[PDB]
Amino acid sequence: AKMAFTLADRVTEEMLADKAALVVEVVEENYHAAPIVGIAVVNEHGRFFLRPETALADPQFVAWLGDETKKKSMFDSKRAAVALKWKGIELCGVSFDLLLAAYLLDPAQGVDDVAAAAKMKQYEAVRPDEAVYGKGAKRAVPDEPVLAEHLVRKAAAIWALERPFLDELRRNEQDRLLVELEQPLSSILAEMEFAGVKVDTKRLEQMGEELAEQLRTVEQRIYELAGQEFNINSPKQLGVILFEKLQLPVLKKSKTGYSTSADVLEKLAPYHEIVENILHYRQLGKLQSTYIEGLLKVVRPDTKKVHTIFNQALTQTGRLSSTEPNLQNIPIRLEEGRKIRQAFVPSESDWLIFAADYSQIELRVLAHIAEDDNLMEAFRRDLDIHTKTAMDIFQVSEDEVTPNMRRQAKAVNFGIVYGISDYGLAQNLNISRKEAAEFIERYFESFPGVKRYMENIVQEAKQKGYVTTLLHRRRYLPDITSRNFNVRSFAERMAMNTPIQGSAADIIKKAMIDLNARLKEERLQARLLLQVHDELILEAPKEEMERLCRLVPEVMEQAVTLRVPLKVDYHYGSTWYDAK
DNA sequence: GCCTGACTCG
DNA sequence: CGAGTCAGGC
Ligand SMILES: OC[C@H]1O[C@@](CO)(O[C@H]2O[C@H](CO)[C@@H](O)[C@H](O)[C@H]2O)[C@@H](O)[C@@H]1O
Repeated sequence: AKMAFTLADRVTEEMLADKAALVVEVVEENYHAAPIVGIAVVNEHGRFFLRPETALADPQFVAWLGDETKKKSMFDSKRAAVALKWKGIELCGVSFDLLLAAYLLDPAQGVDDVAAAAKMKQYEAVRPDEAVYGKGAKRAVPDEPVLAEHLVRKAAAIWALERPFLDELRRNEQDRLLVELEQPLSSILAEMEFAGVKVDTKRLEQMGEELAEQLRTVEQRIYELAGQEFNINSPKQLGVILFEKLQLPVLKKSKTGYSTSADVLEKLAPYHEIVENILHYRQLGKLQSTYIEGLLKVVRPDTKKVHTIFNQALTQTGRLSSTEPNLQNIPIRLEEGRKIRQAFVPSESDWLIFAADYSQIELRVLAHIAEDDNLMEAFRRDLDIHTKTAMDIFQVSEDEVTPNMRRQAKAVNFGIVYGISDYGLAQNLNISRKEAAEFIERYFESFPGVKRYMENIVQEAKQKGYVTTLLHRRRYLPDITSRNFNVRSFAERMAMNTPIQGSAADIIKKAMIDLNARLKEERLQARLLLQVHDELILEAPKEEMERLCRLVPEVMEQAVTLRVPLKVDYHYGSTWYDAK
């Protein structure tokens, strides 16, 4: 059954109402330098479909888009705006992003189109996108008539659904979160994505040749030791060589076969020389295949930059995600791997790279919400939390605490943050469940408030059906009452874990809002590039480094006021590698 | 076209 | 506990 709409051949003064539901269709998954297949407006005067060539040539339309005084309602506006920036066009005045409104209501729904968002309010008038454009190889843009109806139907939805969603967000006390946090942050992400991060490709290609060389050296050693050749990247194949051919012990079996995960390979090391080499191989293979090669083919030959997409509405906790490529997971922990970060340089000559990161933010978040006295005091004095923890559970003095002790006390801390599993803590520290429990038991004695919180958060999450972060983000946990022990336990952990991970998310996001404003006031050329959950990265002129040092941490540290101080450590340098 | 297994970062 | 990317197997 048709929907009435005008397939325009020219822009009109009634298409430019000061409030409209706007659709700008980008079908490309990666919207950087990707085409715009159609436009559609819906407002008090009617519904119109515009062809991009027509719309995006006209001053009145292009002016309306950019006009902040004209209000747009959209679904996934960041997509559009970033896409428009690649054509030299500002998209402003967007005052309601439906995708964001759905994500806040229930992160679990996996809302990723207008239909998905729509179904949530018993609106079935619009088809899903996967339905219209197909999937994979046969994926295609249909003929104008089919397309035009669809775009209008989404616009129609967005128009119809705005008020209803905003009503709910209100009821939840999430109206401010959407309007004053998630929506603005979206603008900033759009600037960060479009800005991109400059890559020194020749550096990487050099590293490529080096890594390649060592691989052939290492791999060849394996065939020598293995007594034959085989595909080392094949789990099944390797398993045959190790567990059958060389007769090593089977310490763990994966669901489909044998586990060759590093943790296992470590224990097998003493038995045969080959195990150590496979480990060396994997890290060398990983750096090469993913971080050197995978990185190279996602650089635009024009800008010589990498432009990631930050998925803002995907995570269950309120965190961000990074894709094509994921810049949130570039190796740091191991030095050989870390040097890859050398290929990440400033955009403009005589500029530097700046990094600002929170110190133990998740644990600071815990002290506040949990109201543990021993935790707050520790942080108020700015102690090393892992040593302190270590001191309390072993009943020792700093002098007594040894590196192994700190490593363990740390595990408990990350465990305590990640929900509490003896299985997990034992698996992690390589010990018996009965042990991990004695640790956890002694922990709760050291921090009775942190215990009390874990109890209450599970009980509230049961009584309410969800848990809320510091800003009023939400995660529904229906398996909290499940009769299955395992299923119930996972939700239990999430119950405890989510207000931490999400509140840490909330703060960094708030920081960014404040950070942008400040950068604007000071008229600094310093710009945000990346965010990695607990840290931000900028690039500014060498001349600005001294003011940033005073500004960036303060704004981060002042984002919110907790019962403990926030602590921001910073670093700058020529390359990303040198920001540390 | 998906799933798996291993490994990368917070 | 969150995420994402590659190879191989199917
Ligand atoms: O543009 C990000 C936005 O798009 C969604 C779909 O609504 O995800 C699509 O695009 C992502 C980035 O290109 C892909 O990772 C994903 O596969 C694709 O569905 C949302 O998830 C996201 O908020």
